[PDB]
Amino acid sequence: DLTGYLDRINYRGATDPTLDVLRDLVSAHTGAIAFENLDPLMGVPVDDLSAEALADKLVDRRRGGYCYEHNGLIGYVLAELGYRVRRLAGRVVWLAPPDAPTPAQTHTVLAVTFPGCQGPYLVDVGFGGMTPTAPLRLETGTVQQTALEPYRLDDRGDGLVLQAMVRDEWQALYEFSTLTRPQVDLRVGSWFVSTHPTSHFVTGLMAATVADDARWNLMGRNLAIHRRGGTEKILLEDAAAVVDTLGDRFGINVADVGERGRLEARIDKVCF
Repeated sequence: DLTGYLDRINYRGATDPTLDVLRDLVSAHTGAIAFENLDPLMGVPVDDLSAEALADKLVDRRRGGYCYEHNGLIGYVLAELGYRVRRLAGRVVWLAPPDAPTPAQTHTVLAVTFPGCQGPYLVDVGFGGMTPTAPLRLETGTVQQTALEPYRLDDRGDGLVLQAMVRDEWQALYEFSTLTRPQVDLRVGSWFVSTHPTSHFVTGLMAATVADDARWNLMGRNLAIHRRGGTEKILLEDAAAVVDTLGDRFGINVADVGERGRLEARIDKVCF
């Protein structure tokens, strides 16, 4: 399904398994396919992580997705290109203090290698609003400036913790083990996050995309545009404007979700 995907992320673009191509794929992907949880919000589970089902939705149907869908899809792409891809699981610690309760293992990221690589790279195009938009060296200590925030991995345990400087503060994003996880364990986690009544992807709306050189982040009716020298915040007026924004700014094929009236009613109930 490769050409369809390359067209959808508008990549144009050498295709060898190199570090340059990996950077360009990650920028293109993050620039093109939104993060969104319209499926779980509308009571539709994310239960099929195969290459076909994720391409059908994120490519053919011009929908976005969440972590399992994003890193699912890009993982299959990269493998097809001649990268070696290992799927990893993580726990989200965003904004949480050190004494927070242990979060579920609800995130998935990739450890990626390729011919002539200098060591493994972390690829994560699925952590919505703060997803790194470059592959990162899978090494600790190093401060890694991207097109947006700088990132840094730290040894914690047992595993690693990804941090970024968000506005003016170093923020831990998620902790993860470098142990490969079976596809079945990912499906268990995706089931949880897409169906559990306490899941943040069940109880509210979340969408995120990147431009030059801005993060566009949506939380319910709260739209934030995070640029280099400032953040613009917009309170969307009504469920109708939220859906327009999902289609227009986030590039999501909202018609796929069903009748516009039902999406709106759902967003109004949530959200509103």
